[PDB]
Amino acid sequence: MIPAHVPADRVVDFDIFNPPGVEQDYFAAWKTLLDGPGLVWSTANGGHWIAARGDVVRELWGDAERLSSQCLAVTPGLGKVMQFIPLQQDGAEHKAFRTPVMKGLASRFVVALEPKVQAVARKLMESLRPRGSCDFVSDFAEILPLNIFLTLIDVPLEDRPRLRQLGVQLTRPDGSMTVEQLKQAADDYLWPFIEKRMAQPGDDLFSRILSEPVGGRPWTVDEARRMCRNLLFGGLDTVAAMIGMVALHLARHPEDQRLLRERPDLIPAAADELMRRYPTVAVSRNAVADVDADGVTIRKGDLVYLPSVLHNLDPASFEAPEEVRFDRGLAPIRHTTMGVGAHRCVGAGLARMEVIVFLREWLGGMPEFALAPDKAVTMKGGNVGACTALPLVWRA
Ligand code: HEM
Ligand SMILES: C[C@@H](O)CC[C@@H](C)O
Repeated sequence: MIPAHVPADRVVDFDIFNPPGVEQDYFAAWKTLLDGPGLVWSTANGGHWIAARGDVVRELWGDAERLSSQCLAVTPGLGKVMQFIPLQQDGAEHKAFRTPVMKGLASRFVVALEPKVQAVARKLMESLRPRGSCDFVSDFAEILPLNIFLTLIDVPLEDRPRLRQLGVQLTRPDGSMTVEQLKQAADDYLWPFIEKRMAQPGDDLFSRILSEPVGGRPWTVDEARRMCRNLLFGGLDTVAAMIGMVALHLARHPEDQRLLRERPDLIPAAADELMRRYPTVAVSRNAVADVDADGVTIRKGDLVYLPSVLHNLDPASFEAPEEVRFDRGLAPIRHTTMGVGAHRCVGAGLARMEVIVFLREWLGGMPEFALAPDKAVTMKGGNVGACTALPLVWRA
């Protein structure tokens, strides 16, 4: 049934977990909403708003005061279990915890990690090259972010195979494993690292965040658990999705493979343009004050779902948004791939470096590649949309 403050003409049944046609094209599936009202109420998933036009997505995402990050998701209970830091915090509390995390991920540290992260991408590329084909999502995209994670926290080289296998439960969620079991599995995986780095700080990512104060006092052990869980989960599916979309683009645009092999100096600019072009992250908020938007009122307690694709790819917000082009002069902060305002991805710098290093190694090390002739590209929806299969072929 429809709440009184929701006009009948704003009602849709859009399921954010499986948008119609999402398996063929995630972007086209979401863009169907640009043909309707800029703020719609879906009856699916318990009933919630969906921001459905660029200016609305952008405005509501940035309103951290009236639209709280506490809820995490439209699925009940998920946020209550995960308690991510800083992702789910508001206001002064959020600022106090974000501060040391952002310090940990600053550009100087990202730049210092570039050679190690490049070596990880190169090693993985070289393991696949002799085959002449791969299932890129399962053989590369879903493998790289966990390998990078182990590098970021500097695990001993000899523990990597064990730690890589332990990690597979978390990079590729299965079921029936409940949210509580997944939280517990993540914590148990992370605990030995945290214990070591809080006792004996090194110079890795965890050590550097955990040796900083929060609001002038030490991290508690539970806050460390919550923050570390956020760092692990925040960099896994998002990076896998983006790397897959970048590879899919190149496979479909042999002219861009040729361009970036001829002009490797265009890789950074191509990484920024591809990140703008293929956003797949959507977020939830819960209203803590009434919010007027697009001629309706989101009431306290209502949930709001915000798809970044409907800012970046809305022709009303950006000109010819589906063209990959180099004359936009657009700082990455001006689009919504990494979010907006107070909660904007702390890993934004690191993600850009990972995509650049991927392009350098894949293009530099691989011959010309293409989609397989008889297998399809499939995608999925949910909060982080992604390729589920990407079959590539090349002459080895
Ligand atoms: C392609 C890569 C990535 C994309 C597209 C992405 C996207 C996003 C977006 C949209 C947000 C804002 C969420 C919101 O407003 O509720 C965010 C926040 C965040 N991301 Fe990322 N991210 C990526 C990579 C990473 C990496 C590599 C890490 C860390 C290893 C990371 C960790 C975080 C954390 C901790 C937050 C919470 C920041 C806060 O609440 O203040 N992300 N990310
Ligand atoms: C929880 C989901 O909607 C967003 C998670 C990204 C921001 O890491």
